Amino acid sequence: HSTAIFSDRYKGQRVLGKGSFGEVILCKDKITGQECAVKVISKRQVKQKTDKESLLREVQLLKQLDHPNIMKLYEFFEDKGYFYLVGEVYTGGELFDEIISRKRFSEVDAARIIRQVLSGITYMHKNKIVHRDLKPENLLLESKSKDANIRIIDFGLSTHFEASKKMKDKIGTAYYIAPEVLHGTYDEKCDVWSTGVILYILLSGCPPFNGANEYDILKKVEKGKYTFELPQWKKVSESAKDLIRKMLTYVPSMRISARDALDHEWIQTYTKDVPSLDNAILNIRQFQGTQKLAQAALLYMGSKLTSQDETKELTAIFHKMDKNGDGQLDRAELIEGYKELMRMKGQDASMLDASAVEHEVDQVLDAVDFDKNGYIEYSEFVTVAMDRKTLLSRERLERAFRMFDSDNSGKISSTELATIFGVSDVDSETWKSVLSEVDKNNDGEVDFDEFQQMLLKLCGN
Ligand SMILES: CC(C)(O)Cn1nc(-c2ccc3nc(OC4CC4)ccc3c2)c2c(N)ncnc21
Repeated sequence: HSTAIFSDRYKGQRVLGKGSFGEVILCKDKITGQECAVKVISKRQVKQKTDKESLLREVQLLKQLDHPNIMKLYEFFEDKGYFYLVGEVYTGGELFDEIISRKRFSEVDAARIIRQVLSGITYMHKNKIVHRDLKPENLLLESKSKDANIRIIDFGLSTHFEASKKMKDKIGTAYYIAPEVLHGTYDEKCDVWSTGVILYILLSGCPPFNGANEYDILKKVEKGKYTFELPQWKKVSESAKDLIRKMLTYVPSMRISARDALDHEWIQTYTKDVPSLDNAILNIRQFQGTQKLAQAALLYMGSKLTSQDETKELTAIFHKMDKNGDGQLDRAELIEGYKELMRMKGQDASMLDASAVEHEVDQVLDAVDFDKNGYIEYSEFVTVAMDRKTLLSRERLERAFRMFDSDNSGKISSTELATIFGVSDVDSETWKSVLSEVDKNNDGEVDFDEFQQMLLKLCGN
């Protein structure tokens, strides 16, 4: 029997997004039609921490585990360059994106969410699997239904793969990490700490450990001190504060277990009178919008650098291929050159096999406006393959800007820039410098186009 090839069984439909350790692609079984979400981990870009057999055994165990609040794993594939982890697709998106879209949110809603998280974590810990990187974006809703169950993603991965050091991969990690993880000695209790921070945020909309940039946040976490002095804590039950305290207990051996947290009075009472936590929802909407804009700004700048890189690479490849020196290539040649560009850049999970490349080239060749067959001008192909991506990138940045601009003022204040660039970990003096060069009127605010220009100048343009 043959070692099984991922693309012999699955075809890619669309990219779902970048997650921790790699892109996730919506795929479909070629025989049965079953849709699945495939996390593809690039061996070049993600180092392993364990030996192959340690990884294999963990995969085999994960395939046997089943819990309603844990992502289901079906299959695992490995080739020369990649690991392919095939799991169930969930369509309800990230929890915090659902929450900001409601008018009411109470401790009852929070308790129901936390109970699910604790139930998942408890099961995973019984089986000796630790998350380590638990955060709001690892909490997916199963479907778009109002009542939908939460599915936790990424259990087991941090044990086997090294985290990215790149800030586009790191936004938001610092708030949630347990202090003991920072110093190196940690166990499954780190996941209770993370859950405690999530709960604190659900009930007030502010992180318990906060600060102006990543390192400032880590400094607060490492000291471990936090308060309930914010006004919005006055609407909150004492039993919720007690559970939080126990979850954010500094010494792990004295911190409550996941299982014990399920039996806590707060969970028992509030999942079995209650105002809406309106101020919390407001603060969550603002926190989420700020996080998503910082992320969008990082992705935009990274996409601009990737485009400078790939544009020149792709031109050199076609120039080499163009044996007539006449600037003309056929479809097969554009395909082979676009393939060679993948034979190095292992960024594009969605170009999974030759068929997906064929399709993408054809979108551009269709897109070559009007079509002459045989003599494609490769310089114009490069422009449109890359302008497509550039246009897409600009539109994604803009969506995030608009969502952040909740008053529809059209502008972001310099106070708000400071918050965004802090979260993006862009140097204060450096963005102020680029703001001076763009804002020569001391308006102390920027419109979208001005913001986009600042980003271009912060990535060498
Ligand atoms: C935006 C996104 C990156 O969270 C997208 N995303 N990420 C995942 C996701 C997340 C993690 C996944 N982990 C897997 O295996 C690891 C061994 C456990 C396998 C598939 C995984 C998929 C996901 C999903 N399943 N359904 C829907 N959206 C999903």
